[PDB]
Amino acid sequence: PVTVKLVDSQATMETRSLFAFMQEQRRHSIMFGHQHETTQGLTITRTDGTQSDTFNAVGDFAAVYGWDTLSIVAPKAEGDIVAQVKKAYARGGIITVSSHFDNPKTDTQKGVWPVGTSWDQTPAVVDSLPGGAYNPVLNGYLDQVAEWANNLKDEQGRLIPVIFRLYHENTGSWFWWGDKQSTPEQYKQLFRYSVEYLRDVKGVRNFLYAYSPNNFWDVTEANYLERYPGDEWVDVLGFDTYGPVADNADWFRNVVANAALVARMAEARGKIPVISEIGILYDNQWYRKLISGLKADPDAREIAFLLVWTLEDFQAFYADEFTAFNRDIEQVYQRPT
Ligand SMILES: [Zn+2]
Ligand SMILES: [Zn+2]
Ligand SMILES: [Zn+2]
Ligand SMILES: [Zn+2]
Repeated sequence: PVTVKLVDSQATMETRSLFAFMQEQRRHSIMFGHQHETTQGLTITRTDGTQSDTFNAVGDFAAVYGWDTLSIVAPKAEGDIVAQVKKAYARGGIITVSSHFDNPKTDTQKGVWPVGTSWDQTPAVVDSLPGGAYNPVLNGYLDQVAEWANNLKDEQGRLIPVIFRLYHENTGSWFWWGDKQSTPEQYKQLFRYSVEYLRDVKGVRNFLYAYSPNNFWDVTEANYLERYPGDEWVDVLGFDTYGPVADNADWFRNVVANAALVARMAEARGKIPVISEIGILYDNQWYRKLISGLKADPDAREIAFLLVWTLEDFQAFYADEFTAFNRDIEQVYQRPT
């Protein structure tokens, strides 16, 4: 038995166990995650959740399965993922979903990309908080996320835990919830309001909440804290980083530095540190550089997982003793808390 302190104090036993699992596991390995693991790939023949490019490359699925709200909120352009999530959970996999919400202020104007999508930079934070004219639009997205979460059940009728990552890459201005679109306080309010709405207004009990700004080039706790929603509102501390295919030594050092920072903060705050999104012509030493850099650092090695969004390189990463794929993780959801 271990005691866990989550954002949702009434979270299900399996959700609590998932958090406890990562707390233990994170100092013994780094789980491999992949966005659209069993629903998109260059080598798969079925998108039913039974195949993955990862499995075809190394003989096992990723341990962490990433999906986003383009599979949950209308119009669900990426299609539903309930069945694929259930298949992944049945294998003992871990599920994470990131919000990719349309712009609440302009979503009825869709036609010419990127109008009305996440990529429509029209500031929409101020007008979507309570009091704002587009608060009902944002609430409609959150209603759909909650209904989906509330009915996401396994074969015994129990809820499937999900690591829900809200308003990522918020320290850049390419999304409507970005740093040119809101003051730090307004962004914190958007995050907090959304968590509160899901947890308290809609009763979601199977979510862990993740925060994930971009990598910082000035790697300080003060910089990460500027738009941080707060320890009462975040369970998972991550970050997103995309680098160059060539001459990337500096970028890899920055990956390690940001992972070390969130790892140290996570230990101080009782959170789970992760690399929420990492990605990039080809670099056939990319994965070897990634795992070697991370595991050599005493803080960065403590991240629970890294999620990616050349075959020999990846096979070496899989063979590394510190990486963990789906069959390498056990007893994730029935740990006593
Ligand atoms: Zn241990
Ligand atoms: Zn997607
Ligand atoms: Zn992200
Ligand atoms: Zn900026």
